[PDB]
Amino acid sequence: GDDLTEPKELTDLFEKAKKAVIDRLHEDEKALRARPRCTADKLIFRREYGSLSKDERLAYVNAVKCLQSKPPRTPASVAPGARSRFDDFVVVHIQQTLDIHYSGIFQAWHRWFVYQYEKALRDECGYTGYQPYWDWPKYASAPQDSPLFNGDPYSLGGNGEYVPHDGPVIVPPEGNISLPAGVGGGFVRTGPFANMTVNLGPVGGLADTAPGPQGGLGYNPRGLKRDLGGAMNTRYANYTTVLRLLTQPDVDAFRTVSEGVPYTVEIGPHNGIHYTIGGDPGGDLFTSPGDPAFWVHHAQMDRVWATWQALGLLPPGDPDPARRYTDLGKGDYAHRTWQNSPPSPFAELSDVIDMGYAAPSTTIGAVMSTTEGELCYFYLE
Ligand SMILES: *[C@@H]1O[C@H](CO)[C@@H](O[C@@H]2O[C@H](CO)[C@@H](O)[C@H](O)[C@H]2NC(C)=O)[C@H](O)[C@H]1NC(C)=O
Ligand SMILES: *[C@@H]1O[C@H](CO)[C@@H](O)[C@H](O)[C@H]1NC(C)=O
Ligand SMILES: *[C@@H]1O[C@H](CO)[C@@H](O)[C@H](O)[C@H]1NC(C)=O
Ligand SMILES: [Cu+2]
Ligand SMILES: [Cu+2]
Repeated sequence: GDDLTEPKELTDLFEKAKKAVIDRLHEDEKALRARPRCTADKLIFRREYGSLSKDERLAYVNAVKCLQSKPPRTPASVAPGARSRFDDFVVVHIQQTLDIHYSGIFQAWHRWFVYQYEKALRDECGYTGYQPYWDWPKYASAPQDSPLFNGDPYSLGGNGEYVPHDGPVIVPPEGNISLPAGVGGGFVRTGPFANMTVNLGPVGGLADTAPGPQGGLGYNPRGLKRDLGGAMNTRYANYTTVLRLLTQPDVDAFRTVSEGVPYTVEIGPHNGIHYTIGGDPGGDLFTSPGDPAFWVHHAQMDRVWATWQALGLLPPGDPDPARRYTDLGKGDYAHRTWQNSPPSPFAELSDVIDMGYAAPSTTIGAVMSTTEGELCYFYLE
């Protein structure tokens, strides 16, 4: 209804944000030349998956397949199940999952993760485009019918086949929250990732999968499963969710909407979309990058963060327009530990983003702006 229709208020926020980025890049380029790594000349825009041509979609799909057929950098002793460069990215996410969620590094870490995946597609696999994004609210009633997941030759593969199952149950550790099922739950049998082989994980057990060998870093080849449906997507990632997210006053409020409140009914669009993918390995937070769907999800997470950061450049807008480019927050998610359990120092801009064997490491500070450091991109509506 309301929540499944794109309000003009939201369309305007994306437009104001892109204009702020372009105006600021013009000025910054001139200031630097007067005495430049990113310019409005060099700026690329990541695109909405369904906006790409069939050829552009096919180029993306084939680059991903290429990365799944390139030999790994991860030593066999570190991850016996890593067979490919694609698996190298799964390995580092598995290794660091307990540190890089509900922590100060989460957004910066995942931004650089997506950038390094995109870079490997381009530099190692000859991809000529950029990482597309999953516009969550655009297909919320039926993501399995979208160009991302319709099972056509330009998709990332279809839904898992229907298998009767209950939605996931969140059990608070030392009341229970039952979430709605999608309309899949079995093996993906359509599109380019029909019968895709998943090598690593799961780290957790899933409904139909035992925890994988060597804590999910061993070799466990098995079919891709998904449980796409509108129930989780609609409930947790609609146009009202995105408008609420972009209108938050600071990073701690932003991330409370985005990442939810653990062991409550409000899981946020980040976990909402993870559960929307569901299946195997999407149901396992550790191994979630083992589904190509992960990357269009995290490109959207990055897009909403980068948009929100740019909205800070407007007149009040933040008094210090640099604030959203420097502020890692002061709340429960702003520390070097998951929800600050156990209590740990605040995340700092000087903190290392460790990409393990997958890719070069950097600092949080180096990735706070999509048009600074090595980064020169934004997003197109
Ligand atoms: C769109 O997303 C928002 C969450 O981002 C949903 O909001 C909540 O809905 C229930 C309504 O029954 C309330 O009890 C909660 O207080 C609301 N949560 C928040 C965080 O506002 C909204 O329901 C979603 N729309 C649809 C159609 O599911
Ligand atoms: C919560 O769910 C778990 C497993 O899903 C179950 O074993 C446990 O008993 C449940 N607790 C209650 C009070 O329902
Ligand atoms: C996928 O695997 C099934 C079950 O092994 C097989 O029968 C089917 O032909 C395969 N489909 C594709 C598109 O490869
Ligand atoms: Cu993650
Ligand atoms: Cu994630």
